[PDB]
Amino acid sequence: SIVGEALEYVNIGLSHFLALPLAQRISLIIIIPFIYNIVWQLLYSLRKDRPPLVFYWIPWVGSAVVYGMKPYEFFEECQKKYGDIFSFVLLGRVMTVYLGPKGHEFVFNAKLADVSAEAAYAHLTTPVFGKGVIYDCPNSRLMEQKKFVKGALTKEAFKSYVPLIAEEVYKYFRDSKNFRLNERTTGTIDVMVTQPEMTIFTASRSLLGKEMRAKLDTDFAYLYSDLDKGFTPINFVFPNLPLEHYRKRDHAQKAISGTYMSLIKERRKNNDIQDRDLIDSLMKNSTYKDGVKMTDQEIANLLIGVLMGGQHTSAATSAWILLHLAERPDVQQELYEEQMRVLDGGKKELTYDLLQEMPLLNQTIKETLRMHHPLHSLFRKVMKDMHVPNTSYVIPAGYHVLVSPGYTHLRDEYFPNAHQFNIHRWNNDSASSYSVGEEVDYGFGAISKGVSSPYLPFGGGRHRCIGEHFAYCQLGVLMSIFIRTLKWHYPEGKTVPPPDFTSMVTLPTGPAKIIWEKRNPEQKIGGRHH
Ligand code: HEM
Ligand SMILES: CC(C)(C)[C@](O)(CCc1ccc(Cl)cc1)Cn1cncn1
Repeated sequence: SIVGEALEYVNIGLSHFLALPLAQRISLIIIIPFIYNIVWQLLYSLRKDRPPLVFYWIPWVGSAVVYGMKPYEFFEECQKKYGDIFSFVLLGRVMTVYLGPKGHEFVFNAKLADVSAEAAYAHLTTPVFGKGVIYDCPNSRLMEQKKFVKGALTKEAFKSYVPLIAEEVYKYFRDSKNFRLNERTTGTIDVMVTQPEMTIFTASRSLLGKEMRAKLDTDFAYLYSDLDKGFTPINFVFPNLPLEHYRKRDHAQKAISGTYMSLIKERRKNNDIQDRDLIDSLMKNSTYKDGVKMTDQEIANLLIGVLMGGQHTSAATSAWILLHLAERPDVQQELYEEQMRVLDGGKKELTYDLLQEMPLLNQTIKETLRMHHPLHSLFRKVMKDMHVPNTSYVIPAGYHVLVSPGYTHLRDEYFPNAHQFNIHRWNNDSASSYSVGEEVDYGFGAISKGVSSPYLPFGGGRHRCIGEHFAYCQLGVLMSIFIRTLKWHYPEGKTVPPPDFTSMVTLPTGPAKIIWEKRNPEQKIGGRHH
């Protein structure tokens, strides 16, 4: 009755393990975790309190490749096999996806104690934006940061932003190599070159002021290119690697925030604090409710985050608008007629109020944002075990939840013919969004309490967008002028490109080219240029 004889051979076996040839040990350090991975999934599948987990061969990596390249196609397949709730492994993390409006509710309206946005996001935003703001702070501070920024995002602010944005668009048609409307009546542009440039010029001039705008006319502009380099999700896998690239990022953040603090410290020194910018605004209004004031460094880091977030979502969207309208001359024609009616043949100057009377223009943005949500996935880290109601499921702390209103945007059940671009699906519903009923305030204004709308381009709950009206104002001025000034179409055989999902935002796969021509070949844009 000796099991001792077996316990010796355990020890013996361990000793022989340490004496295998390296060719068999390396092999083992590969085969052991691979074998163990597969048996763990097999066993995991039996738990009834866990959503189905998507099968994967490579440990740690998980479904990263397929998710990273075609997330919506990944979601549709998983949805057919497993339904609306499923998990998948992603570079070391377990992601629990909840699709559809009930997913929007589950994730966007999760209790503050259940999930953390900053725990999912901080490890990219912080190196790009700087410390102490956005996701490098507790949620309550973020809530008030959004409140501060919203104080420069009023109707009265938009009324003064409109002519500023319009002047920038005209200067851009006049001076940019991509246009030069005074010298060329037709031409070809890559919209992934023009829109990011037009977006930074207009957003700077209005949110940052003329000083910062003027900086863009110099080599300073390169720093923004550098800073944006660090805003690619190789940095979620690798937040800090001691290579180059990471260093222009860090350098840019320091140099750009330095430029903002310089301006800030000079205004306060010269008593020059008015009501022009987001900068004036945060200088007058950045004291938290417990009495602590934001530092000049935190104010500048917040400016970087706000400008950069708004940079990428808006430029991607005007790119898609131009790309969809280029094969839809009927929509351009219709948008033009609206321009002629609202602006009295173009003899009325565009104002923020006149923008609100251009429903087809706004529906075109609304529709573009339906087909091309610039953020295909929003994440939280689960902080406390979460029960999914009317199910047996429990999402344990340490998991991540993934919500994807952009996927619902593309479902026929909610938007008939969802892959067809049609601005008329929004007739007499041209509002950028609308609180479908009751409201709640998390610290930056009252917003819809329910988040079950299948159309959720600006998310919802405490992390909801506050840039929506600014985006519509900027995209609206932009497109109003494009429409009244140019017609445009594709080179022969070209069509709307597929999205490049691997980036920060769901940009079109470049180069995405369109051919423009002046509606009025003789029209000249005034003002001086080199
Ligand atoms: C077409 C344009 C835009 C779209 C579709 C969009 C979308 C979104 C979404 C979906 C969220 C929620 C993120 C989450 O739940 O994890 C969000 C948050 C936010 N956005 Fe936007 N956005 C746009 C433009 C802008 C602009 C122009 C700005 C700044 C001027 C901006 C600033 C912000 C800020 C400060 C938050 C809050 C983040 C948080 O509370 O965690 N967005 N946006
Ligand atoms: C830059 C911020 C504001 C923090 C951000 O929320 C970053 C959040 C975020 C960025 C990238 C991916 Cl893949 C997922 C989430 C983006 N944004 C939202 N509206 C406009 N930009």
